[PDB]
Amino acid sequence: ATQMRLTDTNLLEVLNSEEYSGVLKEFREQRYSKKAILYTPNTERNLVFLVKSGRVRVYLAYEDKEFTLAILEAGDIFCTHTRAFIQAMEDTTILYTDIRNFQNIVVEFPAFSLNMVKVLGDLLKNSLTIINGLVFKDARLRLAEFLVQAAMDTGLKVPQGIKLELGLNTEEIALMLGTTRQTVSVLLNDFKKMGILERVNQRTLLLKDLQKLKEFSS
Amino acid sequence: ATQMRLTDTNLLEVLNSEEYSGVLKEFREQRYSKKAILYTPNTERNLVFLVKSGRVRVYLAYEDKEFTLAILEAGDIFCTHTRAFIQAMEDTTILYTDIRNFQNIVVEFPAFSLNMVKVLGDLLKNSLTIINGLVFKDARLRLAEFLVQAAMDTGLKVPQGIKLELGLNTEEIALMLGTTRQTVSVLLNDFKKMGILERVNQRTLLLKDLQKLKEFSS
Ligand code: HEM
Ligand code: HEM
Repeated sequence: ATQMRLTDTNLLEVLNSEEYSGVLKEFREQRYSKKAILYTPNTERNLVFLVKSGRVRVYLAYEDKEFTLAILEAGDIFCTHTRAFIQAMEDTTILYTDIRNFQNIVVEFPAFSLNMVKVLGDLLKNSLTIINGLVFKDARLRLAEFLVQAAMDTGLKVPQGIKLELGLNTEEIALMLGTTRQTVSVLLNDFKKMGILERVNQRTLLLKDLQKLKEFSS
Repeated sequence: ATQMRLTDTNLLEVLNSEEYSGVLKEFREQRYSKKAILYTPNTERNLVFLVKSGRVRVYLAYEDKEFTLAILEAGDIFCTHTRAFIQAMEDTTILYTDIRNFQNIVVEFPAFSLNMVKVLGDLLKNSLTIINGLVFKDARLRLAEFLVQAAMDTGLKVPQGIKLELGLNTEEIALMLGTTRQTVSVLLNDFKKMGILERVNQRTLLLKDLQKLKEFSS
């Protein structure tokens, strides 16, 4: 149950119905091994593709860092006409078609725009997090370090993850880290939206993805 | 006008058609005065709305500055469950419904998701430009001031713009501005994406919006 979805049925199931038979015809199949770069930004051949199996990372690449924009799973649509790089996170099979062909089927077969909405919403979600993370780069680093440090020092193992009884509210965390209550508030909300953590009570957080948070502390 | 569109017809027009009977009455109307804040990030009520008339700015707000993500115009869909502020740029009338009602609408009436794709694409395009702008803040400013100077020195008026001769290729410009070749190209392509210019080759640019470019030199 990927949270950006507007429908409960996977697009691959829909495409393999007989009401959608003939749309499949216009797609070709390509395989990619783990870590293979599928596409560099704005490729010469404008393609719309569908992930058939595996996981694909859509990302902005710079010299010293990369920002993940989205992770495409089975049934997710994307294209080659963005400023993003596209990499296979695991052994991957895609189905692809020329853009001129997809123009027709997106207006005719409703299930496609529904998935695009889900994928573009996810990309925008991660983009806003990235922008917040750049505006508050230093505060974010300090907060993530504070939390990972607390997790290792006093974190408690629970079935959902690591419970952090910080004994500090957001105001007090901001004081500890030399930022504002408002900034820590934005950043914690962002960590929640990333599925990194949940709020247990005023002074307690549940760290559900420590390993991921360890990437923001570097 | 936006090139993100997958249709030529306005959602407000489609909402008047027979096939869409009953949909309109699922929305209520609210008027907003010029400069009024419609919604703060993630308001108590989770709503989907359509701009009936006026123009609405979607933006990120920090204590120092704001980043505009999109201008929504008549016929555009947005929601109240994002981390952005939403402000009326002029006297505005919106049509709003609870998200739980919109769930049924978006699945059965295809025009809504097509408009969402256009809107989300425009927000994402603006978002990626913002990200690049933050990562390369210094280099961006120095490039903009170079291009404004080059316009003053070499600029020849042509229909729809100003032809610039830089006298330098991308590597040489990079050396001059104390940056990498890769950063110059990325920022030049972003200026293209913003409608500021076209790249004829490494040495020649067509400037379509000098005024907007002077905003990056400030
Ligand atoms: C019907 C087929 C499609 C058409 C005709 C189309 C057309 C376009 C056009 C003309 C642009 C540039 C608009 C501008 O100048 O602002 C664009 C950008 C973009 N499109 Fe598509 N597109 C299609 C399918 C898709 C799909 C399947 C996706 C992925 C879900 C997608 C995602 C994007 C994104 C993220 C951008 C902005 C890229 C950037 O700023 O680097 N599009 N599209
Ligand atoms: C019935 C229709 C809708 C449903 C079921 C829905 C559902 C959701 C859910 C569950 C999330 C949070 C995803 C997560 O947990 O990561 C979300 C986020 C988001 N949605 Fe929607 N939504 C709908 C309509 C819309 C509309 C109309 C728009 C605007 C065109 C939109 C744009 C966004 C954006 C930009 C986010 C990310 C917000 C942020 O990160 O600040 N959604 N949606």
